[PDB]
Amino acid sequence: EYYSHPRLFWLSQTPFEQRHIVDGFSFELSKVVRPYIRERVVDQLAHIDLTLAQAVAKNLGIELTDDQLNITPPPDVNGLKKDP
Amino acid sequence: SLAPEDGSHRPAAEPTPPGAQPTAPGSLKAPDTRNEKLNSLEDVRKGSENYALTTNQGVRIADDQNSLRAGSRGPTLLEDFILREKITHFDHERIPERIVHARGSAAHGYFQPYKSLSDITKADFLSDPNKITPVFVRFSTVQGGAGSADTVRDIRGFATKFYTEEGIFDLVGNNTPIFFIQDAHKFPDFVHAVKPEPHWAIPQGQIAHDTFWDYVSLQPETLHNVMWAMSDRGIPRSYRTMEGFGIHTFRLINAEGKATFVRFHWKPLAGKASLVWDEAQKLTGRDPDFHRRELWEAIEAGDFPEYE
Amino acid sequence: SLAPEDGSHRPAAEPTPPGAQPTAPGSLKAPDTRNEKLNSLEDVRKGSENYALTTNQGVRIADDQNSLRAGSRGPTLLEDFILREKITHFDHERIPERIVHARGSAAHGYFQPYKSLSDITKADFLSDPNKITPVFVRFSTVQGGAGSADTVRDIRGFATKFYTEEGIFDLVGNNTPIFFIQDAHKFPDFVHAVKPEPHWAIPQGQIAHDTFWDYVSLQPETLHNVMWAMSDRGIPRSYRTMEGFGIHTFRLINAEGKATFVRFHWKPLAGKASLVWDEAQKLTGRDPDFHRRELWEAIEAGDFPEYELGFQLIPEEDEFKFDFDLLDPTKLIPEELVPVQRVGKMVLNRNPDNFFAENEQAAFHPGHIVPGLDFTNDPLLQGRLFSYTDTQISRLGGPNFHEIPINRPTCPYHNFQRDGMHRMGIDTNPANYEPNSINDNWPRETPPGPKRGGFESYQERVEGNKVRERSPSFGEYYSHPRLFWLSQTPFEQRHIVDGFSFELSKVVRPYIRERVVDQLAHIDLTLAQAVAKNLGIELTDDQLNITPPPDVNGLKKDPSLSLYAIPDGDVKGRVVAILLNDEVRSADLLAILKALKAKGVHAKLLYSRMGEVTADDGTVLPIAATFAGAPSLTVDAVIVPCGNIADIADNGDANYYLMEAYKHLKPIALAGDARKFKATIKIADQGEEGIVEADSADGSFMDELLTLMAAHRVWSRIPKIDKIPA
Amino acid sequence: SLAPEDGSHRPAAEPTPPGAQPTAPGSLKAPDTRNEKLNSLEDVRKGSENYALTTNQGVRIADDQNSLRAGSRGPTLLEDFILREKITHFDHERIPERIVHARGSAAHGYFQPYKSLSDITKADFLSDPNKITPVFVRFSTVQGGAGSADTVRDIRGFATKFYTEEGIFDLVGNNTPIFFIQDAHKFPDFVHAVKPEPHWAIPQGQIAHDTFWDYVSLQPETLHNVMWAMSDRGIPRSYRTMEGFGIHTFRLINAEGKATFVRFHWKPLAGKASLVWDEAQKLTGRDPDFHRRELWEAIEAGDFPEYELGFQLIPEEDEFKFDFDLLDPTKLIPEELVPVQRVGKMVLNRNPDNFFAENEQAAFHPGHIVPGLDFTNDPLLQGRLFSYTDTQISRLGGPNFHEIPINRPTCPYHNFQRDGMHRMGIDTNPANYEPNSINDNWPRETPPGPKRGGFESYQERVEGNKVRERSPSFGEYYSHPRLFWLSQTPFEQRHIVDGFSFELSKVVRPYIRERVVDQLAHIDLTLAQAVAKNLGIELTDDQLNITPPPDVNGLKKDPSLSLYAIPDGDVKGRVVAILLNDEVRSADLLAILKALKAKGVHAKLLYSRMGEVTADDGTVLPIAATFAGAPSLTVDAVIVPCGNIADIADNGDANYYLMEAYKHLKPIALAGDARKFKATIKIADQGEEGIVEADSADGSFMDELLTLMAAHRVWSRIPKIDKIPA
Amino acid sequence: ISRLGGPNFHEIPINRPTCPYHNFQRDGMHRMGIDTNPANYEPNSINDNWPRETPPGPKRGGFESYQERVEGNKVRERSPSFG
Ligand code: HDD
Ligand code: HDD
Repeated sequence: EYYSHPRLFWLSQTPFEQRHIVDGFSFELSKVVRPYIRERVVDQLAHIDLTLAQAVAKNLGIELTDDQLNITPPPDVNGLKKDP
Repeated sequence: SLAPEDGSHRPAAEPTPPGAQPTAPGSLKAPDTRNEKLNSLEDVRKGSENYALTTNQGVRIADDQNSLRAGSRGPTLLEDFILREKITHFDHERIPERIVHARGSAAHGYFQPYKSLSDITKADFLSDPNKITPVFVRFSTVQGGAGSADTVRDIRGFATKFYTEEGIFDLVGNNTPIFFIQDAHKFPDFVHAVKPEPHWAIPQGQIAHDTFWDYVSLQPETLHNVMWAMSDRGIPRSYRTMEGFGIHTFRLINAEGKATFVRFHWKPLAGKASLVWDEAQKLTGRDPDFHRRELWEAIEAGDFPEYE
Repeated sequence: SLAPEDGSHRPAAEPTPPGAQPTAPGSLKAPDTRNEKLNSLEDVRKGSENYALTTNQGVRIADDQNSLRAGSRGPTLLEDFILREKITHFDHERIPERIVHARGSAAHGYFQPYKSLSDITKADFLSDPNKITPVFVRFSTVQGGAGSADTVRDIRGFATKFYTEEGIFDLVGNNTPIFFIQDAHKFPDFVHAVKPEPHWAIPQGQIAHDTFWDYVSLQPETLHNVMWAMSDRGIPRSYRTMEGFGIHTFRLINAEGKATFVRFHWKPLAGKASLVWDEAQKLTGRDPDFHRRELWEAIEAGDFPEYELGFQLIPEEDEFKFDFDLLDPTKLIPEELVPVQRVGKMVLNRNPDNFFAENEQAAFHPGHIVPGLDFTNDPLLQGRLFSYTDTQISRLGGPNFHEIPINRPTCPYHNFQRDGMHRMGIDTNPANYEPNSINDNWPRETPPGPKRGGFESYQERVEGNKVRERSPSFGEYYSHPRLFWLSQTPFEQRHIVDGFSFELSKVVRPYIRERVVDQLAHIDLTLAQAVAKNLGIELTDDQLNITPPPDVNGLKKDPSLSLYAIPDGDVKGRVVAILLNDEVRSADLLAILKALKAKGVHAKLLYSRMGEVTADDGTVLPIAATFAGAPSLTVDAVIVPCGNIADIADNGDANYYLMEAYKHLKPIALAGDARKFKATIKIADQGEEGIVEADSADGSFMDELLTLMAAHRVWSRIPKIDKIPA
Repeated sequence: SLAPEDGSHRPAAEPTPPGAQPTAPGSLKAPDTRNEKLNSLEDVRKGSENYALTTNQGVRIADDQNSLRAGSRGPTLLEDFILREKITHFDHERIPERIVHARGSAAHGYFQPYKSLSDITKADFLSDPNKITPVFVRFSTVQGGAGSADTVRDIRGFATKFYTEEGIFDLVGNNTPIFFIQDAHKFPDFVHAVKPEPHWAIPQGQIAHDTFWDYVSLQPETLHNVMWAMSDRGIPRSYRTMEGFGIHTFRLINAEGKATFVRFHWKPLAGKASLVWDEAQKLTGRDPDFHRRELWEAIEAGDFPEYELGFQLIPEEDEFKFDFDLLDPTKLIPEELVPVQRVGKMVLNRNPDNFFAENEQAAFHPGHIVPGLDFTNDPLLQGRLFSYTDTQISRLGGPNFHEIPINRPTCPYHNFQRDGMHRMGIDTNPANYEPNSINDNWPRETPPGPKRGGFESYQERVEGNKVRERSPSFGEYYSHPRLFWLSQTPFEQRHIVDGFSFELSKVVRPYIRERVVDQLAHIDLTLAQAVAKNLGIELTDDQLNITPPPDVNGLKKDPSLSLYAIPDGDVKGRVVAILLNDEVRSADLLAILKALKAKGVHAKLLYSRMGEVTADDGTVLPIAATFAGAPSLTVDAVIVPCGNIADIADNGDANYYLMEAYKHLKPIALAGDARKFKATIKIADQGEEGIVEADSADGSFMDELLTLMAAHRVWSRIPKIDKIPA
Repeated sequence: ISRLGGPNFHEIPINRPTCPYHNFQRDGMHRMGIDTNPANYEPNSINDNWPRETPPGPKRGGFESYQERVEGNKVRERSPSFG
């Protein structure tokens, strides 16, 4: 199981810490020369959190599919939806 | 005599703020800072003042400015053993750097418990709050070589050697609470993916390249630590202002033989703090030794790194 | 299958401009490029497509995702040999880096002489203009580790391995014509002084620290190379745009036995070009791999690094004809006194396949000479000859380092030497000694002769006592630093002042700064006061009155010492940033690129995000990088076409892009409404030299921009840069 | 300084008997003997004839007799790079020797199975009777260094590297079917006890010392292999005339996934034969290289060493059916309980070219298995799997030891491992990790299956707690030593008694000797008494009442444990001394040599000086060695033809030659007047079994001698040798 | 350098001098001595140039080679006097 901890981490960050995460992914993936790799990473982010995946995608000039827009979020961690 | 008359070549042996004095070897800066491990190193410390310059065999050198030659414009002679020993030693100075965490900065210190933990572990170093355990701690990045920059976006290592009365315990942690991968058999694959790519050995100290993201995209188990590295966690302000973690579940074992599962943490008493990306990247150019410098200088100033 | 269906994971096996494809191992990028050395490496090259994954023993691996454990949540078992072999190899990947020049970037190529040099040397590789000699070349910095940054202020190394028919010749040089010290015995002292200081191992890739300047202040022989290092020579734009020198006087030996003194040169056919300090320092942060990248990408693009080998030749009878000693490696031979004679051309046209195996493991050593060359008594060269064989015993694991594929001669090699760690060759000779009868004394000694002869040293007369003494002829320290200084343009002089000033500010112990200022007062008073002033130091009356050193054999200057005095610019292979907006005027872009293409200048199309933008006429424009992602530091010029300028006009990054580029003296070109960006760099309404501007990008907008690029940087802009917060 | 005009410096490239020609590198001696591994080494074999002597960089050397000096009586100059390369290489020739089995002798050869074993194993190398697998085999002692003697009392190693189509398999065995200890954790304790003692590094090549016997007395698990070591198995006649054993139980895995337990055996087709102790000990002085020499010469002669591979196979369901644990390496599986099934033949038919390159640098490791084989939990094997990969990192200088030519697979190998010291392979794969998309994931994992599949471990059930505990089933130490004892012939028993008595007499601390005799009293009271008597020890009543251990699964003996109880004589490749006189009766020599040649038995012609003697008919006889120069220790039998016996009759060395041969139980044949020598060895006129005599050396005379040689030694003479002063 | 694993073989106990030894040499495999000198080069001012060179003299002086006269050409040649 690969997405619920990334998600718990994401949701525990402040809104500026989330912006910096989006920025880090966007900058990083801009430096990836093979565009399919950037897309496959965006696919992964859509399994973690749609808002994150969309904000990174916008910066890369990628458009989420319907499918990607419909991936169910992973479950909470033992009933936690954040830990400060 | 080459030193300045006024003695301004020598830093004072008292705590001083960053930039107030030239930095110095620790036993010269802080000679009365002691612990059992620093004292035990006294057998191998070598001084220099007032001693004659010698070969490694103890022979006093008269002229350390010239090779032996036939005529003062002549060829160098094979019998110049002084030159060949000095150049042999130089020629062999380097040893292989660490495979990972080759870039790192280290200091001596001590650990003391807040109370006896004997109800949950028989580890002698945790048995009594009056038990003082010398430590040596090395903080590090992961990917770059030993000559790489400090303020990269990367995971940091946080390794502590506890010189206990019942053996060395090394607690070899990082600054995030998980790792990228599940099973050791994949570590050379992950590490090769993050390291400089094999055709042209670029990039140094950077995860921003195709092979890293190729591996991530194919191995979703990475995504959790990749989140941490993409956050400002990946660019600490200082080794003094980041957390540490053992990452693995280990066991404590008490005198009864009862096992408790444990995960280890270090909590920075200076608080948590990170750079922003533009500042960190630019800082690898303006001062690639920023973290190493600031650790050394905090200690010199008496801003001792403290962790719980 | 993990590769995408459209094959976009695989770079095109053909010349492509930087950024156009991912980079690749050289035998995959350019399979059709060949030479004798590359062909002889074929027996060790290993592929991968269509092969099973195995152990190193050749056993196929079924599951390379997991360790062997007792239960799927159980302990790992010691019998897991596949895990332990893979982790063992990983655990022992590293070898010691080079003691000095640990940071370097290398390519394959070839060399050819323009004509036979048999009247002056019997060296076979110089005997026939049709004889092509493969080479392997490694360029390097000196101080930093293998993982240090490229665009530091430092000396550069320029080392060439010539795989000749009569042996390996290694020409192991630097990019300045002298070195810092006179006698090898002082190398560990000098190198420890420049290296990170021993208590805390700071600073990396930097000469701006106390112990370096302490050494220099106490050892004035150093000042000549220090002048070079403080000039913009210390910060080359590219390995392709710097000079190379052997530094030492060597000898050529012809078939008659006549010795001619020689110093070796490489002339960059792409010309001489350096960064400016702020640019270079910031670039170590934005792309610490910039030179390695630039070299690899030029080769992938077909912008092959080219250099002309040249010789300064002095007859034996002229040994004493100069004001300096020819054996003193802190002295240069001015080209005005002994011209460089052109010898041949070297072209670097293939990257390695594996950086570790070919680059990291290459071993160059100036004692690797061939019949037709010989040494002199230069006492720095003399000690080098010991070091380079010695250091290889630990760095490369033992005495068989010449069996590592990259180091192997392509010519025959046979002898009575045996064993040693990781011995490859399996000798069948019944004998391992000579003289022997049991193999009829083979392999046999070979007398010297005009071609294909044994090596014999030139029988130079030696006379004197066994002494540790410096020649008194070497004890002059200031006249060559003076000639260098006076040979520099006023802007190059300003950059020298600024180099010493910035470096000495980083020296914590003020007396060291004062002592270096006093040394500078012995070289040139103007230089010395301008540095003093920047340091808040006032020269004494005594310092004010030091007589300057004498000129060198009547020379008041030599313009061959300047990077820029005599223009020799070449735009081929340089790169332009093109700042896009959301509706670019397509006729601007078409004209820009057509003109860039005709001169072999590259482009990168930058915007505020990745993806694409669409032009006024509907053309889709692919974006290479963001403004922040590919900074102006990495390009030679910036061009901004018209269109929807309002899109980017209050973009902080796009504005800062033009400011950084302006500060660093780069040509900037602005078309139509992009002219609005004049306000950000404070250009007057009527403009200024070095900013190209027009209603559109013609004919003649691009000729003016390309003319600025041929001149590299806009030196006349310098007094204007202090105004701008960038 | 050259070869004799006659060509007599060069061995004929034809099979020749020992001594007929100087020995030579295998590729020169037998150039038409080939196999896939020998051929694959051609990229690294280096010739010599007609080539110029060079530096390692390929520069021709003119004068290899002198250093470069300032005047011909002057100091050596540092610029002499030829001297320093040659001396640097020499200075770094040595590598660390193997921790154990440092002394060893190796050859190339081939293996093939008699029939497909696909019903019991999917290992490719056992799948087809006409698919030949190259091998390299190294035989060795255990304790002594690489320059110790061959014919010591010790265990021998028998390691075979099989270069299969599906990977290297190394069967790393010894010449006895058990080892001294149970768990790998004790290997350093045991090895340190057997090796030279740490204060003074004595004794070399010998277990006859206090620390060894201290360990043995305190660890009765050792007694079994100690019994084999004290028997004449400890002193083989040749590596050709000993058994090999893998020792551990391993697994065979077939295509259906069925596991059969298996113990590996090698059967010597030349038969089992050992020295006697006095002979073995004196031979370590007379020729410390006797086994290395005899192997090399047998291969040069065409007497190729042949061994039959055999398996003991035990179904999984029968794991617990014996009275010993199958996973206990101190226990053997008697052949009376589990027969050896014949599997295939290995022939060694070519010597190496260079001992260091091919023998010293070979790396064998029992974890190098292939699909169709697997491990068991034998706790000695389990720790071996860690040790052999680990030790090679220092011994061979790093993790690229499989690229050293002798160690290379001849099948494909490809993976993502990179770098390491002296890396030869240049990988072109864009990817150095998997999973990867950039190279479409090549090289790829391969599912397990019937042939050509990936390796998957047999899914053995593991159930237990993490413990450092010896299995209680391993805690029995006497019953196998006893089975071994009772299975020896009376003379083999005497020689065991003599081996213990001699050994313990060298233990300085008498209590250790006492404690060892107490152990023996738990094995067999007759053994213990016979050893005690030689030590002047008297067994207590309690010792006299120790109950003998149980029979092994009802066995009171197993004759397959004795070297000699069942005749398996083979005289081909054995060697006879022929003692010449100055007027040999040529008719005798003719008949001797004809009959020896018919059975492939070699001869050495011996005299009181070197050169030639001339026989009665004019035949010029060249002399191979003097009586003293090639002692009776080095031959299997002695023949003295008639002639001028007066010439040698009172020669001390000729007489002593027969005394030493007689003492060591070798057959002796005396023709004509040679019968006068019967007096030196006290033989009655009626003659004695073991002494062949007649008026001339005819058909019948040689048949009798040949029959005696087929029985190896004359055991019946033992009572008669205590008399003679030799 | 290979036999004993690097340039610090003088630090293996049996090989150690019993008199003082100080210099500017540093690092190498298996390095035992922990130098506290601020300087690892000479000439230095930062440690007042210690440890210092020592002129030759009658006792406790620096090593200086005897100034033998050398005269000849650079040759790889055996002296006829050895023949
Ligand atoms: C006595 C010691 C010594 C001295 C006086 C010098 N060097 Fe050096 N240099 C070395 C000892 C050394 C070395 C230790 O042997 C290196 C490091 C590792 C190696 O293989 O060679 C080396 C590396 C090295 C390299 C990198 C070779 C490569 O790419 O692997 C270059 C270009 C030079 N040197 C050039 C010079 C020049 C042009 C000098 C002065 C004219 C000079 N060095 C003085
Ligand atoms: C864990 C320690 C350990 C243990 C318990 C053993 N060995 Fe071993 N053996 C080694 C550790 C080792 C080694 C240290 O790894 C050697 C020496 C250098 C090398 O390459 O391997 C070695 C060498 C070695 C050689 C020489 C191969 C050659 O010629 O290079 C043979 C034949 C054996 N062993 C056989 C055995 C047998 C039949 C054992 C038990 C039944 C055994 N060893 C137990």
